[PDB]
Amino acid sequence: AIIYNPNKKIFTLHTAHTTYQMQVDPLGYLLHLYYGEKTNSSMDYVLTYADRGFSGNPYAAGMDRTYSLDALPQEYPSLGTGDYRNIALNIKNEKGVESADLLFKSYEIRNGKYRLQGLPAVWADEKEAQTLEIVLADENAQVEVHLLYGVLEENDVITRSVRIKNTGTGQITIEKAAAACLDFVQGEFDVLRFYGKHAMERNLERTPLGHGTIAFGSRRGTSSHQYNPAVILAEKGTTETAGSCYGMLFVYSGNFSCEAEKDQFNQTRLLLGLNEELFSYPLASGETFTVPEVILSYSAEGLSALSQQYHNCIRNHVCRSKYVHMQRPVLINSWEAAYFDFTGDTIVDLAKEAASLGIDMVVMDDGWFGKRNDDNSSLGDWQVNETKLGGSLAELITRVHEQGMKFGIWIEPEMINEDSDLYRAHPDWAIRIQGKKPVRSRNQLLLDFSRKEVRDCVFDQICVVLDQGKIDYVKWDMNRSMADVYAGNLSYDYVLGVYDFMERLCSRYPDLLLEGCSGGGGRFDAGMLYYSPQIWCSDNTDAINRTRIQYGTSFFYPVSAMGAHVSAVPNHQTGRVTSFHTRGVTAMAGTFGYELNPALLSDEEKQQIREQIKTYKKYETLINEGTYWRLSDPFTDEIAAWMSVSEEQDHALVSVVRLMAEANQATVYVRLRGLKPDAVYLEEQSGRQYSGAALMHAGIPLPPFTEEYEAYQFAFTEL
Amino acid sequence: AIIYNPNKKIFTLHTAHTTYQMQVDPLGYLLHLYYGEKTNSSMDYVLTYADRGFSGNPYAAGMDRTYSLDALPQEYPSLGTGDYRNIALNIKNEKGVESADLLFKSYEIRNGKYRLQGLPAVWADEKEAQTLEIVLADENAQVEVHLLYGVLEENDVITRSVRIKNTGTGQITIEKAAAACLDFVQGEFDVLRFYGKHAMERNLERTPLGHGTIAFGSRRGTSSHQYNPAVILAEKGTTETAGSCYGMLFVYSGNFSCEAEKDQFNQTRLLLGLNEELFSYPLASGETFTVPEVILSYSAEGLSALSQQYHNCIRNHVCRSKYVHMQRPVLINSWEAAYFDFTGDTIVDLAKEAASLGIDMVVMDDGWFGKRNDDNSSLGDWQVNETKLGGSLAELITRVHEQGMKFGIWIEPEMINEDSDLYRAHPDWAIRIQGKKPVRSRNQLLLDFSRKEVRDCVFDQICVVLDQGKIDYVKWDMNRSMADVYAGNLSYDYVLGVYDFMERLCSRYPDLLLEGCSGGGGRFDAGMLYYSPQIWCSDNTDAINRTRIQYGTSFFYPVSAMGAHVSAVPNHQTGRVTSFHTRGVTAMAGTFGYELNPALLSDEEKQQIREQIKTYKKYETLINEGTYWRLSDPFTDEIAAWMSVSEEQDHALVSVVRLMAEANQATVYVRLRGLKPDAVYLEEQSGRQYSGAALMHAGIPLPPFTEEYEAYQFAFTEL
Ligand SMILES: OC[C@H]1O[C@H](O)[C@H](O)[C@@H](O)[C@H]1O
Ligand SMILES: OC[C@H]1O[C@H](O)[C@H](O)[C@@H](O)[C@H]1O
Ligand code: NA
Ligand code: NA
Ligand code: NA
Ligand code: NA
Ligand code: NA
Ligand code: NA
Ligand code: NA
Ligand code: NA
Ligand code: NA
Ligand code: NA
Ligand code: NA
Ligand code: NA
Ligand code: NA
Ligand code: NA
Ligand code: NA
Ligand code: NA
Ligand code: NA
Ligand code: NA
Ligand code: NA
Ligand code: NA
Ligand code: NA
Ligand code: NA
Ligand code: NA
Ligand code: NA
Ligand code: NA
Ligand code: NA
Ligand code: NA
Ligand code: NA
Ligand code: NA
Ligand code: NA
Ligand code: NA
Ligand code: NA
Ligand code: NA
Ligand code: NA
Ligand code: NA
Ligand code: NA
Ligand code: NA
Ligand code: NA
Ligand code: NA
Ligand code: NA
Ligand code: NA
Ligand code: NA
Ligand code: NA
Ligand code: NA
Ligand code: NA
Ligand code: NA
Ligand code: NA
Ligand code: NA
Ligand code: NA
Ligand code: NA
Ligand code: NA
Ligand code: NA
Ligand code: NA
Ligand code: NA
Repeated sequence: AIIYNPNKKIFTLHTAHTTYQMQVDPLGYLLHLYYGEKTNSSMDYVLTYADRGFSGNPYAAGMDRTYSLDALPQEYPSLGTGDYRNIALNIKNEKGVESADLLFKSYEIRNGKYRLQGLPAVWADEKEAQTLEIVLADENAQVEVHLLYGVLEENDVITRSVRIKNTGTGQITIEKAAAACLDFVQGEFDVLRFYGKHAMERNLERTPLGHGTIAFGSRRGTSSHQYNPAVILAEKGTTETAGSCYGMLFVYSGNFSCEAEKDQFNQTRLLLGLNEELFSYPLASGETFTVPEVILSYSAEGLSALSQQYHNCIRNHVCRSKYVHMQRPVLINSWEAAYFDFTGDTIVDLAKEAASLGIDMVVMDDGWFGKRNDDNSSLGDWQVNETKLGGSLAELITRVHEQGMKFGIWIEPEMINEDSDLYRAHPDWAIRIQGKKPVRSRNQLLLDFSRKEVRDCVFDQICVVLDQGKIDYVKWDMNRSMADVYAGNLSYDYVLGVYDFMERLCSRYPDLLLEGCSGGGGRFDAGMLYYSPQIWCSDNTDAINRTRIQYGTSFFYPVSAMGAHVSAVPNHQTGRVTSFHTRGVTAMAGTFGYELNPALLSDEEKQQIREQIKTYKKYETLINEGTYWRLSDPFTDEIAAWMSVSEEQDHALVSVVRLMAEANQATVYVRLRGLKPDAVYLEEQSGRQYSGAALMHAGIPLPPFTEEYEAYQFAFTEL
Repeated sequence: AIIYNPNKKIFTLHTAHTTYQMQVDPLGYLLHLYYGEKTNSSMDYVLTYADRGFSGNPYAAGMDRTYSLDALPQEYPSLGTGDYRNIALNIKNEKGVESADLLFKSYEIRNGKYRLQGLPAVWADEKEAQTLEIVLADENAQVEVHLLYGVLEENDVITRSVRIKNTGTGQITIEKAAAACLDFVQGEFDVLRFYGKHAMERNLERTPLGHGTIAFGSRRGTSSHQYNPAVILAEKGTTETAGSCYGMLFVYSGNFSCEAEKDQFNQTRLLLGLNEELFSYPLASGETFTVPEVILSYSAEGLSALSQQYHNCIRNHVCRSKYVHMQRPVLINSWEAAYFDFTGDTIVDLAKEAASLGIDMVVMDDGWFGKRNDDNSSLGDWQVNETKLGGSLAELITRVHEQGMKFGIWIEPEMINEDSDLYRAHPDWAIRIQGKKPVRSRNQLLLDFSRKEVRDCVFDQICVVLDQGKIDYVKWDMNRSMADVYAGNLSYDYVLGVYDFMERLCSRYPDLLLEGCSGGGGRFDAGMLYYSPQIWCSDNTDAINRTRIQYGTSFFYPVSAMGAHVSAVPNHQTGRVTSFHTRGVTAMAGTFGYELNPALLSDEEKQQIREQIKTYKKYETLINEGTYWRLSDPFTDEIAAWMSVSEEQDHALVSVVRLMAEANQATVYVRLRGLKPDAVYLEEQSGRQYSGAALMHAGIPLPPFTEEYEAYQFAFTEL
């Protein structure tokens, strides 16, 4: 629900269990009053006013020294109001002045959920959602700012976006534009962020917010491996199952900044949106710019509920693929199996092997195009290497279909190698600075996807390939960060180009299962999930490390989105050995699939594949649609444990991987969550029965281990 | 409810929201299965068995090395089973052997709540409570042990006691006897205990339980100022409003020991009961010994709920006084007002002063008897000093009644000074060791209250005094710890003597308001609360320190039990100055009352007394009967804040004392608890209205302070 009280100038947003409230003050500033547990109260009483030294006053406050935007909580604070905190908006006007001082002009409440020009965004119908659009303006900056709030009641989600219009005659530049700001007048908080590196993404870092700013971001042209565009502000003491916590998730696959600051008056400001760095976005007279969306949510009941709200929102209101609600073929991918050393016959052999085991699809990964026999050539030359494939792609696809298997293929359309026909013809299509030799990364360069002619060339090549036969699946990868950034519009316009190509591709090929990739999880974000219902979670396929990566990814993203494959050992990234069974349990917390040559496996491991596939298919709906619960913290605990529970709470699958081993082992219990306390549950394999209450308070004892890194799955059914 | 499953040999105790379960194993040992959230399951599945090095086996386990009482969880573990952990029971038999190895014999389930011979205990009716009595025995020790479990469903309380019988022909000695043991097979915990000193009792200490034991106790002959006989075992992460926590409270005013231990297998054992030190209790053939009671409770919802369960249990099932459910006269006490320097005329002047202000009662404190003109003589000489009083006690009482005032008096019956007629007549009545000069403390000695003839002498003297007139109130004090302990029965038998005298006194004078005292809160325990509905909480009457003492005392004990008086400044214990208003707010979190000479006060402060009394009387029922909530931690926070809420949640009184002051003050909010989220509440003085949800999530901003240590009261009424 969205309500306006014209007398108090208060806007109230209600979801099923939360309330967000704002107010236009007597000077026209849009103040933030409240976000938290549902309330019908007017929360304007929380605002207080004192003469605070060096916190100065709008001219319009006259002699009232107690009124300062350096103290007051705001929906969209800006540089140019006298506020000295981190701010959401900076405009440099047609005369060179960095100032924006925004006052209320108008509003509208609409049924349904706004969409964003050229960008992914949460979607819903007119019954499920309402939109509030508030217009603010600065007559001196000659800017008009449209704040968009989307309210999805059942999901306990509030979205925010911004449109900025130049209302003057001269060009302005947008120098900083956040999507969302939460201003807290009170509270002690921790900041949870998800950091990492290539092949080890999304480690949880949780620290108290001390005085000053905790900040993180990306200027890589991508959402990045290093810091995901996501933040949780947890009240001190909040756990998985209790206490207040607030999320912000950026629906965007490019650059971002997140800032959390505890100020001089013990107030907290949280910002998420575009990066200020390499962002100086020109806006001509009468033109509008759109800031990408942030999804906000609140839980009074701990982190697990917060995550569940995000999982539901992403599956049902971000991902557009039919595969959200359909079985997804179990695939085998050629990359760790063969790298570049394959032929068409190799690929068909992989199909034959995989068909005998119950695998549904073979994905031919990198190495099929140009003269791509290593990673030093041929990006941009999306012509099939028929010498290597021993014939045409059409014929290969048919040979694979004759084995009863679907076919998938890898592409990397944003990129170019110097050693390519495309680069010899069009070296100026690479992103570069004139006269400067560019950074190389994996011995490749980015194509300038801000340019239509560049995108069209590559799009046409990709269409020729995909039109050769029935291709069920595409893995779209992106293997380096952006450098040599030549202008202040490029980071943003590049990503608009990517999304345009991706929308064109999905529209032309609407039955395709698109898996996003960027050296693993380098663009693991809700912007990508709007197009691809799964993303390759990491190039690290070590089961033990995957427990941490998958744990971290689960704070915002649903299991169904996490690409996860059983790979060979010793693992190719870590050198560690794990049992086949543990690799299976871990990879079932995601898309499942295989990425190895099964011909090298023992008969016993081949039979394990058969049984794994039967297990995954049996529990696929539960894993993908069920309510997810983290049952341990793999950074600190003896085990990595998680579970999925059906909507009706009548079925659950519990997964456990042991992380530590010593002699004379203590008994380890796994405590379950999300069950009905008074219901009785049957554990399948053992045939023992337990109450929900028992399973949640005492849990179940794990069988004693006899080897390292053992794993378990337990299935419970309500009697 | 109490259930026995004869086939599984499981006993289940259910309260409204909790379940406690135990089992007799195939060897006859009484194992502890579970205590926590309510469940109908059989929790025997949590038991596990492994061959654990150096954890040995009952002979009766045969060749099964996996069965060890050094590992298994037990209701009442003992020295002599092969268990090497801290234990509950040690018996030294008629041959000198320290061993007890207890096996199940029989049980009974009875309606109602057991009572204890010569001791205070929780009481209830046959509809409110059930009792389980389990009999165990060791044929070699020739001991029979009766475990008593009391179940008070609505209160979520389980009580435990023990009776130990010598079934052999020779004398045995009881060397250790706990009342309660909780064995956890799993969990990470913190231990909360309440430590202090004279004039600064019951500071909260909360630490993680590391490997080894956290222990505390008293061998002072008293429950003590230094460590209260109370413990909370909180699961890691538990707060005031969420998470599992377990309490044990000893209903006993003598010596005790508490031990919490995390063992070699990461299990936790919690024990509470009698101290092993100075305890070697002889039991002749056929005789029975009774261990004092422990009150256990569990909360799944944090520490505040746990405390509320104790408050309810103590007010409605421990305190026997009519004054639990009646107005208690507002008193003025002569001690800080006059110390020993008073006459009968002084006392009447104090009555006249106090009557003009709305005070109901004058208490003549120490100094009225013998030649007690300082604290160096006359304990034991309970004859009225008619020279000092200018006439008889009867006449004084009448003169006070003529001023419209009730009369109270102080006694200290357990004690004797060398300079007394009693000591010159009966020096052997003091506790002492023959041939050894005794410890002196406040220049006095303890009387041997284990001896009937000693108790009878003093009891008769006290009766003569109390029979002189209408005495509405007695303060029974006790001003030193026990030393020179001459035998292993003395600590326990002394306390039996105290309780016998106290029961005799309360039975003879059933309309008396008895306030317990021991240099303040030196015996602030539920054993005393069975007799006295209030106890002088501390000799520290500094308002700021009282915020900490009262906070700590509230973890187990109700506000109504805490003696608290407005005293003069500079404070006599700390030298600190506080405003009269802050002293009033702080002292209203308890019995209220005054302890100063009002003749020295300004007219403005006298008017404050008038208004304070009106305020206290207006809110007396709410403060004494309402649900109590700690709203801050005075060890860490800016404020000491608390509130009381009516049963129907339609009325609340919120109290705040500021603890810290700086310039350019930040706005401090007090967040309320225990209200109905959707109800609308009117704040009285301001006339503003708020939802419960608003008051609990955002709270209310405190008015800015202009002086140090300011205090506030806010009253809320449901509209
Ligand atoms: O070069 C191919 C290789 O590229 C990236 O590393 C991907 O994340 C891998 O899965 C694989 O597709
Ligand atoms: O000597 C009298 C004195 O004794 C103890 O200190 C009490 O706690 C005081 O309140 C007072 O009664
Ligand atoms: Na302000
Ligand atoms: Na300013
Ligand atoms: Na200024
Ligand atoms: Na500030
Ligand atoms: Na603010
Ligand atoms: Na604003
Ligand atoms: Na601002
Ligand atoms: Na910028
Ligand atoms: Na805000
Ligand atoms: Na990776
Ligand atoms: Na990351
Ligand atoms: Na900081
Ligand atoms: Na960066
Ligand atoms: Na980054
Ligand atoms: Na990331
Ligand atoms: Na600061
Ligand atoms: Na804050
Ligand atoms: Na930001
Ligand atoms: Na990158
Ligand atoms: Na963009
Ligand atoms: Na991606
Ligand atoms: Na990615
Ligand atoms: Na990412
Ligand atoms: Na995202
Ligand atoms: Na699994
Ligand atoms: Na995996
Ligand atoms: Na987990
Ligand atoms: Na055991
Ligand atoms: Na043993
Ligand atoms: Na042994
Ligand atoms: Na042990
Ligand atoms: Na145990
Ligand atoms: Na036992
Ligand atoms: Na034992
Ligand atoms: Na002993
Ligand atoms: Na126990
Ligand atoms: Na004291
Ligand atoms: Na204490
Ligand atoms: Na310890
Ligand atoms: Na002691
Ligand atoms: Na002590
Ligand atoms: Na104490
Ligand atoms: Na240990
Ligand atoms: Na434990
Ligand atoms: Na003990
Ligand atoms: Na003592
Ligand atoms: Na006793
Ligand atoms: Na007492
Ligand atoms: Na006491
Ligand atoms: Na005590
Ligand atoms: Na007690
Ligand atoms: Na008060
Ligand atoms: Na007080
Ligand atoms: Na408090």
